Amino acid sequence: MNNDDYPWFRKRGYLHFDEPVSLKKAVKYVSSPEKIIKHSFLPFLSFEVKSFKIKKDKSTKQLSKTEKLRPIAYSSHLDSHIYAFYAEYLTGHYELLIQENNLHENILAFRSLNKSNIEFAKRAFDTITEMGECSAVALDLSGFFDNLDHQILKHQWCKVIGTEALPQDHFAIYKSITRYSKVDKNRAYEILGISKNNPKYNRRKICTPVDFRNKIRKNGLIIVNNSQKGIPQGSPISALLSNIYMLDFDIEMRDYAQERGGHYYRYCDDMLFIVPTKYNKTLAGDVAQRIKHLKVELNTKKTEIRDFIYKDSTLVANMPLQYLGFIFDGSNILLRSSSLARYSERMKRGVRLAKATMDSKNRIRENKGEALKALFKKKLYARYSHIGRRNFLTYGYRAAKIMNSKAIKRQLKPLQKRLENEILK
DNA sequence: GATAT
RNA sequence: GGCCCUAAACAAAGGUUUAGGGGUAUUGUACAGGUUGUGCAACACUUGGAUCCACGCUACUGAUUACAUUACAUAUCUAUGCGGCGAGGUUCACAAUUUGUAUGUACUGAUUGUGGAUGAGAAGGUUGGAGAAAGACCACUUAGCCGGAGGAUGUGUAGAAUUGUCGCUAUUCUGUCAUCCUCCGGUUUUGC
Ligand SMILES: [K+]
Ligand SMILES: [Mg+2]
Repeated sequence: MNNDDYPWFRKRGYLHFDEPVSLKKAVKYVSSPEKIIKHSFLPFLSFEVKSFKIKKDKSTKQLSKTEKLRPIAYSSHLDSHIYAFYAEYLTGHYELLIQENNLHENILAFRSLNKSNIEFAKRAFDTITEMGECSAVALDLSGFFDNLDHQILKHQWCKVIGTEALPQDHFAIYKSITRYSKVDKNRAYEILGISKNNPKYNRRKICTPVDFRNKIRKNGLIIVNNSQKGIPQGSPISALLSNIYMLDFDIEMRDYAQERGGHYYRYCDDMLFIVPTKYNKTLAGDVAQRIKHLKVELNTKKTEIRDFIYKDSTLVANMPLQYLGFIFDGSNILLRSSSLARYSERMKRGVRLAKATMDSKNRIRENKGEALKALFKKKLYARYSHIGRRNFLTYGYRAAKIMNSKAIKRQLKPLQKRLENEILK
């Protein structure tokens, strides 16, 4: 068989409770609804992604940093092929309801639009440019994937497929994705005696089925979502279900913005309203009142309101608007400062590791009577300078080309000499 | 490998 | 202890409890069973040509049958750019001669062959194993940025820059020029 006829099939790289399968067995298995009705779903494996925000106070320069935790849960190989196949089925029915309601340009994330974040941010900044004096209201949903109510998700799933109730294979998948069960990966590796430093060594699955049934389940390692809300982040079906859940609210928010002569955009849980200035104080309370039917809440700490006025002939914002990795002040478009900061930390760690490897092999050349060598820097230039083809600078120059910004080019210009000075440091 | 959530 | 199957009990719910069983890597050969023709063929489906013939092709079923071979998500960009040349040796363990001896044996240096490892374009540490050695394997670990203003100093449409090195490409820069110092402002804007 050929993968090109079956776009849902992807081979995945992690270890789980079962082994990777071939295209022939996946295609024969997932196409039978009786197999889906009789399937034995394995638990998800789970861990937390760690993130830090550092924010010194600008009055007295005191340290403050906050740890942020994102719970992540990923499914087994055969389960991941079942979810990908049914997400492929649900996407075609979802896109027809997108085209019916003219929502094609409002809903941005997780759709195969052949567009990136640069084009979405460019479209938002061109709307403010055409609209003139206006306000941008930015809203964020609080705990989006963890707070989806299961009955609302079931009702939205029946409308997309167009039935009164879910069929049996769809209902089995809905049961597995809502009342899900998960096993903590570190506890499983501790109990089974698997090294956290090298797990794929002389094994192709985490354990035997006897070892699963005796050591995993009887030790209490399976934790079941018995609350009435939440779906796991890390399944192949979850992002589509997050788009399906929000559809009627997207229709209502497009109508609300269009009544007032404005525009509406949503990228996952990130929402942008571009409205005339007289509505900008009411808007967050109107959106907080109409989203209570979805049982999800706005994160009121993350609300940002910006205002654009003409100063001379140039449109000027009172503070710059951040949107999808870019900064816009009314005329100029810049990259986020945190993306350039992240590039700087990655570059410095790479150069420091290259110097450590240089020192390590120079000791060996001294021991065996060979002449010392300098720093090899093909890989450093491929990773961290413009000669590379798949790095941060190709993204930056691509963004400077698309958005027509000399300011992005002036941001990217000192990065060559900083890499050279870090090498000479 | 790079970007957005 | 979630999930699936079987059986029972209470009843009729997209049910609860008890008891027992289970978790399909890959590619083939046997073996076992269905549906059917007249013991031993035949088996699926999209599609084409005139029920029949043919192409594509998951080829009646087998995880619950044997045997054997082979080895974090979604969307987007792109797939450490490609190709020559370094390389003579060094090290470790055996084996065969000969180098100096004692009595073929017991030592000792060097030449000659076979096998492990290694230079090559940066994946770091440890008195930790294994090992004949290994640069390999196993075990345990590993304020910053952006915008603006003032200065001080240098400098100028073809040329410059970029990997151990060369070639073919490719990308970036070129007076709102570069490095460094000072001041002001921003950073709900960092997915292990
Ligand atoms: K080369
Ligand atoms: Mg926001």
